[PDB]
Amino acid sequence: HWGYGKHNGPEHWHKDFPIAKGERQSPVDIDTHTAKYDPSLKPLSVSYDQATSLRILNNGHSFQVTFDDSQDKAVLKGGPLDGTYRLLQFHFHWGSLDGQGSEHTVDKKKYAAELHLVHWNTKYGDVGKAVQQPDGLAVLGIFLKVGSAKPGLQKVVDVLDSIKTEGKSADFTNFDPRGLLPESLDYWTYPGSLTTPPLAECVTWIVLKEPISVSSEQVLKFRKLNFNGEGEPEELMVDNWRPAQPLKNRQIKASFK
Ligand SMILES: NCC(=O)N(CCc1ccc(S(N)(=O)=O)cc1)Cc1ccco1
Ligand SMILES: [Zn+2]
Repeated sequence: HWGYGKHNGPEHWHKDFPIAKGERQSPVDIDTHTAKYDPSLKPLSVSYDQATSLRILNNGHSFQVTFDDSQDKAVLKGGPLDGTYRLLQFHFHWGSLDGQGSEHTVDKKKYAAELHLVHWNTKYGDVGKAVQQPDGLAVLGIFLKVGSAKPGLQKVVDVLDSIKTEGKSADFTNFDPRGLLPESLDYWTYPGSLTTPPLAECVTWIVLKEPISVSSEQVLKFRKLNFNGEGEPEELMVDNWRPAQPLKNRQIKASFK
């Protein structure tokens, strides 16, 4: 029922998911002058060399690449995190125009899109258990700006015509998510939530400061996807982002000076 339109979009979600008005909701605006450098944070450890992608799919709110998370292959550790978090999937949020599309903002600036690499804390055994814990998930967020192409994204872009509508999926093996990462792992971190229903407050957010550049042709392909399933009125999958939510009693920490 929920979506991103006038009658079912983010301002309506609280009726079915009252935690939408909770104390640690995401995304947020990152005020760069108020985020404090935390010298106690450790460097992130992004260990993706053994990642095993499985499928790419249109779920009616984004498109997602899924990974085999039945053992410790692709893992996120360090930074603000305690323990080992396994990569489950990545997906994107994007706009109808290059100025909008990210969920997090930086000094109120919106990027054209935002990549979310979703990981779960192995101490909880499965993702369903992890989403019920305040430290169950860690999402690595990466901003996309429009400029030069990202070569490591092209394999994704070229397969989107095969998953145009909700429900569609395709084999998507041997995709290397390291090709989506910027040079720097400098980041901001804060405790938050899933940005789509059920909006569970189970996420340690790690948002990289350095955006990746993608080309206009690449993001234009994102915007040809459909929210609807095959054989329904065509509603372009654009502006599938939740706006910034109140920071409330939280501090955003920076890994860098
Ligand atoms: N298998 C369950 C599952 O994965 N869900 C979606 C997970 C989800 C992951 C990441 C983000 S995001 N955009 O914050 O990165 C938003 C939602 C549904 C759910 C959550 C809790 C219970 O059910
Ligand atoms: Zn997301």
